[PDB]
Amino acid sequence: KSMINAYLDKLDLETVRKIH
Repeated sequence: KSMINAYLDKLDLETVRKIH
């Protein structure tokens, strides 16, 4: 988890939680 950890953090936080 060098490059993959940081990529998926912002992918899921913004798909299902951008406004709320």
